Amino acid sequence: AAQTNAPWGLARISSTSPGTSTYYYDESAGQGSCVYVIDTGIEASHPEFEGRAQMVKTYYYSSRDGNGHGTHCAGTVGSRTYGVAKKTQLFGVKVLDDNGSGQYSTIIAGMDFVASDKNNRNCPKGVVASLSLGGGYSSSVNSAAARLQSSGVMVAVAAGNNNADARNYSPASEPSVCTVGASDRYDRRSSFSNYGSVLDIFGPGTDILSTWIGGSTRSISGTSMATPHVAGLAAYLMTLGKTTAASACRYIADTANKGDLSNIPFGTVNLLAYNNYQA
Ligand SMILES: [Ca+2]
Ligand SMILES: [Ca+2]
Repeated sequence: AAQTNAPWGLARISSTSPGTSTYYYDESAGQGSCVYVIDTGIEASHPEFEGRAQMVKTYYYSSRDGNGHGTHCAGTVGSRTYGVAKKTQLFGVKVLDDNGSGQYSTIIAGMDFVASDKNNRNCPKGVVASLSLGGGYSSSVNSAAARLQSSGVMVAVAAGNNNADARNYSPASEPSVCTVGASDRYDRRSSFSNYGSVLDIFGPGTDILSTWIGGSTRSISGTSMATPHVAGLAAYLMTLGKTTAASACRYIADTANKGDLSNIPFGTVNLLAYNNYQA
């Protein structure tokens, strides 16, 4: 399958080189995988989800995404037009309020929820969790992300938007999950992207077009936007049987575009998520 005039990020993850416009992907497109988007929620009604998205848990008064962040992330994972894994099943877990903020306890609860809830779902190709969120280092938040990973969920988490070492941010600093830095369309590290040794992989993070609340779309920047590319790429590659939840992060790093990024500090991986698709 080839999506012409795709969002630059989708084109980037299916190309060895920047500046392409077509997203090339196996037509399986993450069919049979599940991705939990642990965020502000998902406007499941958005036509771009094609009925493949549903809210499964909220920790606030409504399951409704009143922010747009979660819908944007979910769109990058598996919307028809803006998603890496265009046939994956999306599950919204609303751990962030409609201002996009969430208590650590709530975020931990959402990770514990996914670890259990996946046992109730039909995800024959495996389960991914996209955590486009974070704050200061928390051993309990890292431990929660480690548990979700250990339960057999491919956990992708944002490195963070601090232009600092991800070691001081959670769950970014949890070694066992897939910590995702952001790149721009010119193969630069995104100016805001966290770095450091704990980063596993970069994904497109700057000026990422995706779904938004009210059935709309918008372009926003963040390691929050890079994370769902990797989460979507994990769902995609697990559907193809190329990797498992336990090994997807390592597989994505092993199969990444190596050395394509600029402004990569010494000790940070120079690896950009890449689907290695050959028609
Ligand atoms: Ca290259
Ligand atoms: Ca890691």
